[PDB]
Amino acid sequence: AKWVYKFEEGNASMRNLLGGKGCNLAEMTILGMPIPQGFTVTTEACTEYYNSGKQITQEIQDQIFEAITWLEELNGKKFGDTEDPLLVSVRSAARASMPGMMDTILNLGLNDVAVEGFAKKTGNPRFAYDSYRRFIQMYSDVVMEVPKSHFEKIIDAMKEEKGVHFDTDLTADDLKELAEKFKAVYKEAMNGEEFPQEPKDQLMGAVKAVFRSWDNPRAIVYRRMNDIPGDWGTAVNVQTMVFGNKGETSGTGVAFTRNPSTGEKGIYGEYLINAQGEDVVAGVRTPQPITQLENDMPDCYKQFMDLAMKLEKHFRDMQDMEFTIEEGKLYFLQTRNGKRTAPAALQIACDLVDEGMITEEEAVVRIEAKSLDQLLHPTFNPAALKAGEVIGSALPASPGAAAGKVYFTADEAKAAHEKGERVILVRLETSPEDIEGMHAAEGILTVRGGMTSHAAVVARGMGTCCVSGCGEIKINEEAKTFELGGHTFAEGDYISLDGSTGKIIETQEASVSGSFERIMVWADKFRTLKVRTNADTPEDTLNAVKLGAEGIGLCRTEHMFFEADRIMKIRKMILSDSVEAREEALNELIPFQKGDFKAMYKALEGRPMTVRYLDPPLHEFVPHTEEEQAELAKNMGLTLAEVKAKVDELHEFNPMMGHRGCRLAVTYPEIAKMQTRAVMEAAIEVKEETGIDIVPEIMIPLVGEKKELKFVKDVVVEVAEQVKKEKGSDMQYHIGTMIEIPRAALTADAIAEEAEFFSFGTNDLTQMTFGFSRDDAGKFLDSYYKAKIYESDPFARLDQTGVGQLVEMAVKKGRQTRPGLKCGICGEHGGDPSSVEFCHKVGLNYVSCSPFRVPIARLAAAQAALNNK
Amino acid sequence: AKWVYKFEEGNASMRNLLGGKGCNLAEMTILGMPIPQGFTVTTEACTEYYNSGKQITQEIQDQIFEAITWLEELNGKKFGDTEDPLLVSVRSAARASMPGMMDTILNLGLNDVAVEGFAKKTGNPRFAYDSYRRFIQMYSDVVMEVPKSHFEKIIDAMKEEKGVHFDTDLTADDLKELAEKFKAVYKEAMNGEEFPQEPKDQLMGAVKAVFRSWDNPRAIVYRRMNDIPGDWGTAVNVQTMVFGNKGETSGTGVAFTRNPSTGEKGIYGEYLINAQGEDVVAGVRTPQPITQLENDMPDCYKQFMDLAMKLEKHFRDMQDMEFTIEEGKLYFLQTRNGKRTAPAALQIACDLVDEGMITEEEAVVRIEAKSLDQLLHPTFNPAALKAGEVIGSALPASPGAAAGKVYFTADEAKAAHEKGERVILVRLETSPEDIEGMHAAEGILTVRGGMTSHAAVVARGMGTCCVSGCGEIKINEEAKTFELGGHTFAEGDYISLDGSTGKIIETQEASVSGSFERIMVWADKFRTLKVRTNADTPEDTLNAVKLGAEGIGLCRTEHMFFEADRIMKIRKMILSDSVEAREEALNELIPFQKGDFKAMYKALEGRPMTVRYLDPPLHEFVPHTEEEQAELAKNMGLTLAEVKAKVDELHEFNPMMGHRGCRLAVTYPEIAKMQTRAVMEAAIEVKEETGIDIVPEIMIPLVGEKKELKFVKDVVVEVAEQVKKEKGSDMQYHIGTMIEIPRAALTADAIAEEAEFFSFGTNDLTQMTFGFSRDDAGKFLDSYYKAKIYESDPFARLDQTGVGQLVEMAVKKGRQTRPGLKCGICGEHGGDPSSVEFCHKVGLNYVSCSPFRVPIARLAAAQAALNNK
Repeated sequence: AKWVYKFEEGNASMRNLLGGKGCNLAEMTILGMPIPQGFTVTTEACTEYYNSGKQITQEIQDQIFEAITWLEELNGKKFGDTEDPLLVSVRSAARASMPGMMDTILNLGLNDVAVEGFAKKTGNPRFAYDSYRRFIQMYSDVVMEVPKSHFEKIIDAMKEEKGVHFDTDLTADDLKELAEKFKAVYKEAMNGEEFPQEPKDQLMGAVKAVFRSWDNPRAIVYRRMNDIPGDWGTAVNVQTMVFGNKGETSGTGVAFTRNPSTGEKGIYGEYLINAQGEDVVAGVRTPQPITQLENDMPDCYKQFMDLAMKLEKHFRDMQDMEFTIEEGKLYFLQTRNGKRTAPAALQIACDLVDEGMITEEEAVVRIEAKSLDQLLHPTFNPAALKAGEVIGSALPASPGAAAGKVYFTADEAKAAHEKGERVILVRLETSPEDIEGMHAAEGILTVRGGMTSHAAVVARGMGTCCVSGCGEIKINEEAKTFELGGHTFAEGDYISLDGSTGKIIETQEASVSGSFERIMVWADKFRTLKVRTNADTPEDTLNAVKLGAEGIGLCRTEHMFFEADRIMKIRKMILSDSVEAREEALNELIPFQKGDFKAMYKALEGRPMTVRYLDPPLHEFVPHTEEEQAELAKNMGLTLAEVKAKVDELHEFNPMMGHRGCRLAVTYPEIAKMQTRAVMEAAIEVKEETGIDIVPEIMIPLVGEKKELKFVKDVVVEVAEQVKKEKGSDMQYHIGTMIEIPRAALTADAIAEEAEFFSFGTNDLTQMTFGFSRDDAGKFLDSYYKAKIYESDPFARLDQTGVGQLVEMAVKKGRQTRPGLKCGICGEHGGDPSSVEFCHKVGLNYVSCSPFRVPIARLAAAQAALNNK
Repeated sequence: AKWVYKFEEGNASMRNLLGGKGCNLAEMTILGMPIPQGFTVTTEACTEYYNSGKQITQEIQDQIFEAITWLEELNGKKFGDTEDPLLVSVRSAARASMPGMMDTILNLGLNDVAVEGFAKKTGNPRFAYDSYRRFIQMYSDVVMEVPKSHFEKIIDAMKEEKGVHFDTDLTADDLKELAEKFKAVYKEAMNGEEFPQEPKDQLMGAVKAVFRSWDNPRAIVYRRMNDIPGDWGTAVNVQTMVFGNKGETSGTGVAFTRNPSTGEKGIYGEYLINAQGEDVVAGVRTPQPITQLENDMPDCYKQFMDLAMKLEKHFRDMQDMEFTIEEGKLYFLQTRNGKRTAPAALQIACDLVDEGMITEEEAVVRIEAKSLDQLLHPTFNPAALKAGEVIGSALPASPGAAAGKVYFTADEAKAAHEKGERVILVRLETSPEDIEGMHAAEGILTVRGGMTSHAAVVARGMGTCCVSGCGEIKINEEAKTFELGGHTFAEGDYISLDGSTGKIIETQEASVSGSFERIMVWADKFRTLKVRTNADTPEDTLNAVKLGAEGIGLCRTEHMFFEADRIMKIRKMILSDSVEAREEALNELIPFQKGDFKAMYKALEGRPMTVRYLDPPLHEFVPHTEEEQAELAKNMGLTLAEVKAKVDELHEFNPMMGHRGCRLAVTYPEIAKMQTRAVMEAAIEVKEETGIDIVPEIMIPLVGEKKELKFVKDVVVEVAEQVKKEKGSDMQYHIGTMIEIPRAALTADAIAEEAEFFSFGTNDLTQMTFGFSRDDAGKFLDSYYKAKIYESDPFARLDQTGVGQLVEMAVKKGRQTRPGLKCGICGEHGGDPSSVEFCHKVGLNYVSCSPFRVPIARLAAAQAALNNK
């Protein structure tokens, strides 16, 4: 019961019932605003359609049709009536806003008969017929009987045979003929299924199509790419239709109370006169700045602005709105907090704080932290930009300096590799089916839409760069080439940006606004977790500290053994057969390594750094090419055979679970003795030459048993205690462990007896909990997402149900034995907002990620506290 | 406080304080028997010596010396007194009996001076001096200043220069000279440390040496090999010395109330007249059957038998005793429940039941279940034995038909591989330092001791075959050859058995006594767990059912794809690029595989069989030799290149965690469809042709997520439902999963939504919990045991603290969602007594192991219930 809600029968609170769009339509209805009345079929009904075999049940059909009767009775027309039909728009609404992804069908309820009854009742044949040519196209697209390709090929050639330039110029005749051509395209590109004439079948098929669409491969990739769970489901709103294609005094448009690209306060957006928004603003026929609407219809612009201001004040955030002007009567068909660009979100957050609309708290909890990745994206080198060959210019849809090769299909944009082969997507317009290539491209180059176009919208959503509405790009896919200015490209290199310019460019790195600093500042005042970085280089350390890192949660020591001028010593060691000989090979590294640590301790200035002992199996240091092995044998007095056999003997079946990490230090404690010396000697020295105290954090990797840790710990403590011969050295130091093995977590109360701190290496922990190597997992992981087996990538987003439990039991149990035990997470999960909230809630002390994710973790840790207190 | 207990101040109950030997000496003291009074230094004091830096503390020293004063005062002599010294025997006692491993020093408290005071007080110079030559040797051995090699080279050449054949023939002079030679060997094979003259230093050094010995590499390997934990510690008993080397009316010996080789009721054992047991019965000078003692000293044999009978009746189990006759006065210096051979343990268990001494329950809980492995050991082929070239004969120390190559060092016996390269250890006598080679050998061939010898004793302990006391084996290690009859062997092949005969032999398999059946019968009446086997072959099934298997807990389906006449279809499939093409390759296997299942269902006759879906990565089916790959390409129309590249593309870094198990069925559900058909069609048919009902158990391997299982389950159910077209088939079937991934266990309440049964694959579960591949782990695992990091092999013995928790949470959580969920363990752990008790206690329903471990699991499941109710 209650599968359907009238707008007035709702509120903004029931967003999961009514979806984003739904509770907003409801809210506004409540606000007493000019919105066409209507009803929402709940997200519940989506779950019902699905978890019930995929059939709109009796109670749903009836509950829908019921509301239809309400509407008729309401606005005195009969649903799909012959003389005066009641037309509706059907548009899907997820609990979460998904701009550029949802479905909208307008003018629903028109048949071969009602289009004439509507024409006579209205007295405007071109109108009724345009609204029919439009409804046939949308239903065939959204309910998916056939694609826009077919449809526009017809509306287009007609314009080009009939000497007409704008479909706005076709006549009541052309349009009605065209309806026939389109209804041909339908039946003729299918079974021979007559285009639903029955308004009621049209409605139900719309409803089904919308529920069905929720499991479309594209919805799934977007949902994963946006952390949206498929437990949600889409609501479907049905509203009484309002028309902007009624004539010269009608129109429609998309407006945003603040620039969604920049954050600049003031109306931003576009419109088209005598057009339906839901398809002709979001595309062709160059739309006009919503500011020009003051010129055309000052009566409406004034009523619109005030209503837009009232919506912003009401939802206390920038509103992305869709309105329609029905012959000088303005209607709002939709609001939603605009989806912004990161610089935008920051800018809007500061302004509302200064403007007194929102508090710092709301400002923090409001930025999608994951989007901060944009702010640290390479900008263009200005001098490379000065000498830049500007082949063109267009609309600055979403900010960014993007440069890369050009490809004409999302598929080939994606197959040239994601955001790694600098791919540039050159399209006319993008569509939901392009979601992956767009998202893989560095920037999008479109040939037609504007700021509210699909490409503008989606790109800004993903922080990708986009120049929309570049009318002069003559594209040829069969040849896969394009014309711009005095040039023709063929999947070659291109460059472009938000300064609108497009050129035939060295990118660098960029400034961080004061809204970034102001936000990060507020972040810091609310977050309780500390944010450390994962940096094994001082350049990275400074970069990380600059962005807010409070220390190093992981300095890997492998580079100190791999580096050319050092690898030979560990190779010497590996092929040595005598502890005294390995010790010797090892000792030679002390000066190199101690050297690396001082430079790190100097970069750090007092900030703690968690140093990690040798992690990888020895095999990684041995050469595996016989050229290189023949070089080594020579610099050792060995025969290629004995080196080749030494290497072979180190080889393992499962390198992720072999002789490595602490295991090597148990068989070769000399590695650990040598590392503790390099570390301890380094620290004491920088402590000497600077007076700044250092409390080294030594982390033994891959521990599964308390006795296994204690063993290596002993060797660490003894050497550390011995090194304190630069004075019996007052220096404190903490010996901790990487919990990256389930046993470590299971027996964390025993491991804590010997470990002063726990650093969760969730990447590897995930790998053992799940049973798969990140490396080999890609060969089946896509199928898993495709099958909805996994909604999130376990390697990017912490699996809280499984791996999350091990982390949470390690903390609780470790703290039974060591109440004051520090715990920090390490890895990709450290820079993931949801992994960070879990960690905040589970009690970790700090988080640690790459230097570029520190701002994300800083923001996420503040949202975690604010969301949790 | 209370680091020392008098014998009377103890009881059999405080066995962990007083050790096996201690509480037994106490018990007997209590029984009012003829044992030299004395005191025990607790196992606690061992823990104290250790966990306190390895120093016998003040409170220990004093508590010991105190009891020494007690003894003096007690048996009116003064400890290490000059004229009448008080001599003591120092012998270590673990909580657990470890025959052949502990330390004993006799005649302790004699110095260069007291040996004469003892000689005058005693009036027997040869006695005092023999007891000194003996004390110098034992202290140097046990307290380890130098080895028996040195010592006997002296006592021996003396006998062979002085025309004396038995050291029993040396005189008061020879012996005293010899003491000098030995005390030379000491100081002269060390620093120049004078042999402790101070009785009190002798005692303390004995005590320390015994505590210290507890961590000796050999104690550790034996402790692991016998599941003894190093948390235990050894107690050290100090008793007033009684002498069997006093003369012609004195002697000593080791007797067992029942044959420990066979179980036959009646005294078994040996003695030597005018000798100290603690070193001259357990070795050279051919000892006499303890039955001949009726001839020599009928007065003593009669008192001895009655006392032996009373000890057996008292401890209600066969007693292994050491007694000494001090000039016609008999003393008991020790009892302990004899360690028996498996056939023995069985035989003694039945007899005590029939004899009315013990109940069935006690009989079951008494057999060391792990020892049942002996009963199913290949016996000799009798006809190969008839035509056997008997190069010799000796004592049937422990039963068995052993055959193998001969090696003269434990090290080389072990390096020729354990019980896998049929190694035969040919020694004069074995020693604690030979523990690993003995244990690796198929049988032991000794040149001197008897039934109570080290080799006899240790071997029977481990169920290894042993022929002791083969006086004619002339051994030459420098040449590594040996003479027997008319032959000389050089690490060649040899064969031997408990029929005593030794020959220059095809072994087969053997009968199982009725005491085995009677025990197994009692087992069944008490055990609640069911015992299934792991068999993928019907030969194995029959063998397993024969031994008591109640079904199959794991039928692996890999052989059905590997077998020559079938591998090409899966290879075809693997190199096919089309679901329809793989399906085809797959379908060809249906007749072969369905064929394998019927034969299994027919062997099983109604017993359930858990069938496991394809487990290994596809790479295992592709050939990796280019000869074989060139063969395949040819039988496919492929170029070696395309096959070679297809194989390369399947290759993984970590094969244990790649694309395998359920993962393959998610990308290739056709594998699972084809397997369900082969299985379901097989079952229905045998159900047809037999009328015996079958309820297939389908097990999906490697599950980590409930949706992942459900996915594959769906495909399984649909095909199973479709196959029921041999009639809509009434056939029931259970879809379950192998919990072998931590996530599976962590999320077991969700996995149970779709799984009807959980089969724990603890081998792989251990591998993921611990972080190591069983394969690559051997390169560091020994070091771990050597370092006491791990006391047990995690792969043979279930780690209850870590892996055990995951099993136990999977059961508790699985049963929250599926109260009636069946749970069984699978693997090596299924046939491990301690893994089986845990499983009984954790609530598993059945256990499953190799067909040869079924009797062990049957017995272990009964001991688990009996130990648990």
